[PDB]
Amino acid sequence: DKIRYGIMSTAQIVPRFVAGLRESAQAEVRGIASRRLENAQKMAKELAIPVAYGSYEELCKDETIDIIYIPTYNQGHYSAAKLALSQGKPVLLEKPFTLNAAEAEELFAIAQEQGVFLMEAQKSVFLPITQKVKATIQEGGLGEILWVQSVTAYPNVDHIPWFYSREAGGGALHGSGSYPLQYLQYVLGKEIQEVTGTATYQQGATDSQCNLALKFAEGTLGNIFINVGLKIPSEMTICGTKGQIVIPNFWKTDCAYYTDAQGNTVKWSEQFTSEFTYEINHVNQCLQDKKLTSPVMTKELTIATVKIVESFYQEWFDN
Amino acid sequence: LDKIRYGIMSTAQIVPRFVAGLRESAQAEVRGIASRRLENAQKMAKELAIPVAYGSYEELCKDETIDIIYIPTYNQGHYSAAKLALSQGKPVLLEKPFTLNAAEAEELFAIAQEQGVFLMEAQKSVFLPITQKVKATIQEGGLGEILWVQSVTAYPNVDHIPWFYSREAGGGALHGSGSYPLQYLQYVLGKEIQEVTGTATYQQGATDSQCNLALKFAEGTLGNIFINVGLKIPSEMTICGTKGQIVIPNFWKTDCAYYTDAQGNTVKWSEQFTSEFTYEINHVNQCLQDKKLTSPVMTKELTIATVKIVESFYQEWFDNE
Repeated sequence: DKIRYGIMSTAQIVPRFVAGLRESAQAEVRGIASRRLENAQKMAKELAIPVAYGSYEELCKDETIDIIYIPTYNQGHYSAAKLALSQGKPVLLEKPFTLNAAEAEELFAIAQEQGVFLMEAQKSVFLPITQKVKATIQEGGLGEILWVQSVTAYPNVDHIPWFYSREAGGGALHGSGSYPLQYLQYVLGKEIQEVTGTATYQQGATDSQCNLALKFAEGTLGNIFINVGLKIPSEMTICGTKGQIVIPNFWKTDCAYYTDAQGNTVKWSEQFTSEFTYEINHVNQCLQDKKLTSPVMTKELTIATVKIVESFYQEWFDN
Repeated sequence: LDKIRYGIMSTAQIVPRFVAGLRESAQAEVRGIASRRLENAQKMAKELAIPVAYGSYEELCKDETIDIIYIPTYNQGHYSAAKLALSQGKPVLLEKPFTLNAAEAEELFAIAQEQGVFLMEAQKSVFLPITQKVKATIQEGGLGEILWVQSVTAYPNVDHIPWFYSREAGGGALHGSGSYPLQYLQYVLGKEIQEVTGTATYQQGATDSQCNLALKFAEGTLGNIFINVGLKIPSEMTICGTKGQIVIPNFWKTDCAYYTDAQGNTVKWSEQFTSEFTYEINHVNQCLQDKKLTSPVMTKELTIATVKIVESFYQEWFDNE
């Protein structure tokens, strides 16, 4: 029974997520906070949330809330999430998890000393189609994988008013490098062993695009390409000695294409429920099993990622 | 009426196809081939209607009838073989990998220049008519601003080449086909490569079986090159601009290309040919005729640079002395 969720903001993403909890298995949204109550209420009523707080401290002190979701702006994750973990309540922090590796680890540590769950929020790794790609790769399927690549391109970035600030959000890499690189490690069951790349960026700004070279734990190379400006499709391709899979919009896909060693390519089609519904369920389940961390979106994978992402922006905006 | 008389320094497997294209050109004609053993030369010399046969390379260089020598000898012998002919006062057309050492490639141009002789790396990709269309389309704004280009190349089996895993011999995936995509890509773009990094799959004391390159070009355009063995996927190259793109199948020997314009409709460009060698050859002839020592396309700069780039990777990987 149960599982009431508290929301730490009025982030435009809040509703879709709330819709998600509703489509979820055993979870309901209880409590929503702000710094400005009227702001919270307005959405608290727009949606069907029943409690309200003009402060995050409040949302925390409350006990009618079991776990909190922090979909706030980037440089405020750390403080926001630190105000919960220290206070006892479990956290579902968003991407970027952190814009600083150290900040990332601490977060996990104090979360542990408090014996309270802590996971980064990634819709992709829990989709029904993603689960099958991983299934197939392990069970023979494509022979061994030698190379994987990802292409992500947004036409405009004018709906992200802070796109060109390093300290705030970031660039193409901050924007969407974690998902693809986390995802691959997951479907392959291998850890990123190497990574170096290039990128486009004027000074005192962010990178409009970047192209990452990759190496995995098992003889499989990879390429990640995030871009702004192009109008090409976003698709991931897994290539094995015996097969291939192409995944369109891997973070919200319901379908994928598998090609065999013979020429035959088929379409896998697992249908659109809710896009958020899947990770929420996983999380709920993690909680039932009194677990501090997720076995998929593990601690090391989350830390490891911010580390890489930050060494890159370090590499660029500094020196 | 007169023609440039070509000399072939070896009895390479590629020789017959080269001779096929040579014969298809306007001003070329074959007149000599030489091997380190004589019948090894005459055997091929007789199947191909090639007059003259020499039993050594030295003889081929001494012959006053050969106006130029094509060297398709094994990788380790490019340097020594070219040095021989250029120092002997003959112009050379050398097969790639042009060399396995930057300084060696540099010296080769040093002697050619001191001998006032023509020298170029044999490279068919850059001369195809289809490639020209791509270059022009990009320069006239056909695709807008180029933000990303990529190239994938796969060879199911590499078991028709024994030395493939000898870093000393010919090399790995990057020695085998990395020079074409980087030179092809720089050439179509009008931009120079100014940054490159990558990862590769290799065992110790071995060459790479796979290879993934990340790179940067002047003017804000990024790229990725992927070369490998074992996969069965097609070999494609893609140029992505803000107003459209182009997909090139088997760029090194293709007669077609897939252009997609700003509006959104894609068309198939098409040209036909019997040999990938012809374009490369009569371009070479046109160079000899105009009396030049270097080619404006496959330049000294480009080649030397490409060699530096390829070897730098074998240095990181299988080395670090």
